Amino acid sequence: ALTKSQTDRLEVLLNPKDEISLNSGKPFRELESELLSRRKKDLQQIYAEERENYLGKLEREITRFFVDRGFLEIKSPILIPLEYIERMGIDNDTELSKQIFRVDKNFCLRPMLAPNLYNYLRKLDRALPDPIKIFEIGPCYRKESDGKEHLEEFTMLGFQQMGSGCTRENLESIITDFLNHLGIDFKIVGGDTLDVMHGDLELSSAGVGPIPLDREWGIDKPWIGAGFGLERLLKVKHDFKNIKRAARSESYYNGISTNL
Amino acid sequence: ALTKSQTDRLEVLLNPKDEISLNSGKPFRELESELLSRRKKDLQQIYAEERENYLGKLEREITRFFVDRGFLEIKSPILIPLEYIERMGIDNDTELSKQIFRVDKNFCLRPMLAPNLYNYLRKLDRALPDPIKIFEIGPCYRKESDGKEHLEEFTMLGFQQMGSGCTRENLESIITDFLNHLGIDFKIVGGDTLDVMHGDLELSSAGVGPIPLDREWGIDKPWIGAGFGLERLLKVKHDFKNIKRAARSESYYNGISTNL
Ligand SMILES: Nc1ncnc2c1ncn2[C@@H]1O[C@H](COP(=O)(O)OP(=O)(O)NP(=O)(O)O)[C@@H](O)[C@H]1O
Ligand SMILES: Nc1ncnc2c1ncn2[C@@H]1O[C@H](COP(=O)(O)OP(=O)(O)NP(=O)(O)O)[C@@H](O)[C@H]1O
Ligand SMILES: N[C@H](Cc1csc2ccccc12)C(=O)O
Ligand SMILES: N[C@H](Cc1csc2ccccc12)C(=O)O
Ligand SMILES: [Mg+2]
Ligand SMILES: [Mg+2]
Ligand SMILES: [Mg+2]
Ligand SMILES: [Mg+2]
Repeated sequence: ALTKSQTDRLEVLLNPKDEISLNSGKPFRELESELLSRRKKDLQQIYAEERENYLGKLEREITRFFVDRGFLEIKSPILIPLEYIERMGIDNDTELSKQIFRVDKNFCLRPMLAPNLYNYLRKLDRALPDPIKIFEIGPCYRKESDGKEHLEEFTMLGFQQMGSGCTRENLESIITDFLNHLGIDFKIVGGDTLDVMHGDLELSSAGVGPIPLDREWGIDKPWIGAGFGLERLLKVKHDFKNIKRAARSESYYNGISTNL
Repeated sequence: ALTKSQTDRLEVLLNPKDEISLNSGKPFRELESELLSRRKKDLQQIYAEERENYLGKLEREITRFFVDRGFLEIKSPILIPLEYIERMGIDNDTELSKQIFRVDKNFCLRPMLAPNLYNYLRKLDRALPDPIKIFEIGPCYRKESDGKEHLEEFTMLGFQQMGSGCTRENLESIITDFLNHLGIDFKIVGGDTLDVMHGDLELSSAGVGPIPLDREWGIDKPWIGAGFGLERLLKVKHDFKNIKRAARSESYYNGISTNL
């Protein structure tokens, strides 16, 4: 009989592709030594042969996809004015107001990319030809209850197109090409809203404008856009049972435990 | 006579390669219209032809340099335990303690990469062959007085090697190959410390261990490493007069004003 604590320890060391039954007769000590050897070899193979981090590599692959498709790569501030949250319509009744990491008196860690993308669309509308296509990838922050699908520090991809061609059909085509390119199974389920699901897991929320909120941001053109969590994409792709395996972490490297 | 406010406005629109004398007889209104046209064309050319952000592209170029050189790419948390700052020896007498962005009661936005790199070196020492070579690129945060060389939100490259080959000569060779690869002029000036200078601007501080601090982090092997600011590298490379031109920003895109 393995104790529940010895099983938690072995499950840290287990990778989805492992073919080992934790319930078989071998003693903890031996099963731990086997898995430690495997995970050490896994890290050695990464270090010898490719050396790229899953989250960095995914960001670079997504970047090439969107640049190639005519979207401008944005890198905007992560620490943003608290006033942006209110101007997004996030009042006390909405659940997100309680999820904000505040910094100082007038700043917060951004929980979303939409504010900065709105500001860029408005400013670039002055210099760039129709349609304006932009995207950003980077850290976002939300206070969350413990969950196998939520991190407090995560990474989001946001893209938005404004002007002509901003139809639901074009939006679904971008999403569909994107996820088939990455090899991620999905279903699209549906101010017009749209969620991109993998089973019960939300990969993305997507939107079609105009919506009344646009006016506060100086936007008055149709638009389409979506936001995706990179760690959720990694979790699906690598079949991780807990999203912590995909996070920025000192505890996991490319889903391999670092506590060996 | 241009007013000092009209000159500030024109200097936002001026790019280093511009050949225009702000002091010549043409009226503000005309000089503004010329520069607006130029900056709009500049943005249009980026959008038509490459579409990559300076900071993202630099991060990807640095990543390839270090991966190719045998360094493992790390992506570790940006929001870190406040206890890491104290354990770095950052007490009240040191100036950095006053520079920390605190979050909640027990967390902060990291002002440096050294804590997470120490933790990774210690853990990986258990699985990887000697020498252990790692690097990370990502956001760091410090409270700063207004300066043409300091941002409160910046991006740092940190690399560290532990075990054999950890000589000052090897460290200077990495730095030298790196900056000659990027095309950035520098001088190295020098527990052994080393600063990499561009004129009066510090591009990097570098170090050779062991040092007594290592013991608190579970490290007991020689090491070499360095930290570089990406926005400072961009500032030098593109001859920006103020580092805000290179930052994560809503006010500049690849050093071009977005307020057109
Ligand atoms: N805490 C989180 N951890 C990881 N990914 C997240 C988190 N919050 C949001 N995301 C991702 O970001 C995308 C866009 O954000 P958003 O639509 O606001 O999320 P959401 O509606 O709060 N999803 P959920 O909390 O799972 O019901 C989501 O579809 C996820 O893929
Ligand atoms: N506020 C900042 N804005 C931009 N880059 C920075 C900032 N602080 C540090 N860096 C960069 O990060 C590198 C390593 O950090 P560190 O050696 O701690 O900086 P530092 O000693 O405080 N430099 P300085 O404040 O200019 O005297 C520096 O050499 C810079 O290239
Ligand atoms: N639910 C949204 C996801 C998103 C990011 S950019 C963007 C542009 C259009 C639609 C959605 C988004 C959010 O919370 O940001
Ligand atoms: N002054 C240092 C720069 C740095 C980052 S990683 C690293 C590893 C070795 C030496 C320096 C560094 C700091 O403040 O972090
Ligand atoms: Mg949520
Ligand atoms: Mg949603
Ligand atoms: Mg300083
Ligand atoms: Mg220094």
